[PDB]
Amino acid sequence: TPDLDAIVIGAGFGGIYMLHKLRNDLGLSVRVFEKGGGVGGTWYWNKYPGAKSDTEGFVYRYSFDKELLREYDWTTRYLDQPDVLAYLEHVVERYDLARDIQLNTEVTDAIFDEETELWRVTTAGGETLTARFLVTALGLLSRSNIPDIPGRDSFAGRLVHTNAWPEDLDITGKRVGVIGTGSTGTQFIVAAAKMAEQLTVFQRTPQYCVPSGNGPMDPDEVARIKQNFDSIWDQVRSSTVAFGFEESTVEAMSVSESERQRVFQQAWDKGNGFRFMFGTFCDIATNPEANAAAAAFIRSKIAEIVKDPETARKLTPTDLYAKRPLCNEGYYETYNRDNVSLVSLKETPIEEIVPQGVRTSDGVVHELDVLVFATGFDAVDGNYRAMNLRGRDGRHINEHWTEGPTSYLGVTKAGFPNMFMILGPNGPFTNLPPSIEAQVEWISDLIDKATREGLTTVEPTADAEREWTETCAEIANMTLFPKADSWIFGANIPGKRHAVMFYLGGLGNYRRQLADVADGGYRGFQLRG
Ligand SMILES: Cc1cc2nc3c(=O)[nH]c(=O)nc-3n(C[C@H](O)[C@H](O)[C@H](O)COP(=O)(O)OP(=O)(O)OC[C@H]3O[C@@H](n4cnc5c(N)ncnc54)[C@H](O)[C@@H]3O)c2cc1C
Ligand SMILES: Nc1ncnc2c1ncn2[C@@H]1O[C@H](COP(=O)(O)OP(=O)(O)OC[C@H]2OC[C@H](O)[C@@H]2O)[C@@H](O)[C@H]1OP(=O)(O)O
Repeated sequence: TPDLDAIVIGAGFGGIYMLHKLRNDLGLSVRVFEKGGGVGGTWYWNKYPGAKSDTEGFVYRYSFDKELLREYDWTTRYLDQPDVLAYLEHVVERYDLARDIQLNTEVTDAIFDEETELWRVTTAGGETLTARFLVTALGLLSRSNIPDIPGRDSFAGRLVHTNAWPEDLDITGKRVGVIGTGSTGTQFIVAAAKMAEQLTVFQRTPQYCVPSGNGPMDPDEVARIKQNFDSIWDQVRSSTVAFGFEESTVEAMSVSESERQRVFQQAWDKGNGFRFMFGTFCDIATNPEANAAAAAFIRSKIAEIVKDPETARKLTPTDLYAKRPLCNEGYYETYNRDNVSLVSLKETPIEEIVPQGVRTSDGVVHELDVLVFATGFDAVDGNYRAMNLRGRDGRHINEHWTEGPTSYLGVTKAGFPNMFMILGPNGPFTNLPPSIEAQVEWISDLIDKATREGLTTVEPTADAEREWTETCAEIANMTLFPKADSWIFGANIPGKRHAVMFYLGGLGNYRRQLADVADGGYRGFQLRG
């Protein structure tokens, strides 16, 4: 007999909903462990100025509770961090979840016992307990990556990663530097430039940013959207990227040059990064000719916006438009401010961090009070590999992942019976809340089957998992995404394996795969009583 039916790790969107399903809906005994001092995941940790959703707020929320969709108000087109956090706190209150979420608790070990067919979890505080089922909602974008830049530990001021931003830090009137220009670093830059006495941006790789279109919502428009949420969510769950817009079915090069310009400009004016990539034409990320056209449009905007042509040049990417789409309010415009400087680390790399700042290879010591690492995450697999997570035969998860992280269907793992993953390796690449929902709901159904039928283990086969790897690789190779150097394929961290880590088929196809597996008697699973 285990201590609990189930243990959930993580109290982000994922673990919150998992706890609700397993405790409230199924009536199991459940505990969540979260290493943070508060619930919210991303939206707890990322307290930096400018932190916000790039999913439009209307669909950056749960959908499973229709009354909550009716009731809950948003007032800005995108949601700032404190607003997403307050939403998640409200959900935890609504479903009486806080009583079974244990904060400040890092799980350091999770070990399957093949004799009792139970999981044993160990906390950093030195406690252990057992459960029948283990759900890891560890986050795809949660394990901070802080590069080992020479001299980093000598810096005498406030040195922080964005995912560890301290609530008390006020950068107003300070000399601030930021390393990194992905989604985090760019939205930070926009906010920080308005506060800092001087902002220095250390940019290794410029990205193709488009407008977000953010601003206030008309409350009459929020009421209309609420009235139409059924249809809105149907469209979301059937789409590829789940961002709440209709995805184009038109090949970019099938129209005239003027029509292509007009479509790109309409999207630019409407805002949203995924809208630019997938709402314009159907083949931006698959057809190099189409991709070139999209990239050219954005470069031409950069050239129009940025007044200093050297600064414009340094901001202008020349690689494939196939990193995760970025958007912001007034990003390129920020570089027209007198108090913002841009350092191209291609041209003048960092030589050394020093007590007073950062020294680049031109010998210039950039003096800083605050140095901000917007350097991203050990994405997807980082918190799995960090854990002492062992399955059958006492084998660590790392022994299974020597050519990249793997799963069956994004949510289970061969050799790890009764372990379910929320946004594990090789799952969907979308607006994440509705993918989380698909996964939580699927996992809930399988766990309930186990309960009703008296199953002691559920596990995927090694063949099924290999087949899923091949499926993901095949889909990924039909796209330009593998040729974009970013965190999505592991390439961002030195020594990390370059490998497919997402199913790139989209949410609608992903939901069908899950459904087809379940309706076919859990094709690929060994179910034992
Ligand atoms: C700044 C930022 C903005 C983003 N904006 C968007 C957006 O607009 N749209 C979108 O679709 N996605 C966005 N994302 C991705 C975002 O993480 C997801 O949308 C969603 O918040 C993921 O929820 P989750 O529960 O899967 O993971 P997370 O919110 O990452 O939560 C996982 C939690 O697990 C905890 N944890 C991990 N390991 C352990 C352990 N061993 N023991 C105990 N606790 C542990 C972590 O502390 C963390 O709190 C963004 C990410 C960032 C960083
Ligand atoms: N050693 C070193 N030196 C200099 N610069 C470095 C270094 N390591 C990383 N970086 C840069 O930091 C940035 C990290 O971006 P990203 O991984 O997208 O992380 P984000 O947090 O912005 O976004 C991740 C996701 O969170 C939410 C949403 O899905 C986002 O995509 C990027 O500009 C990197 O440049 P590089 O040269 O490109 O590697």
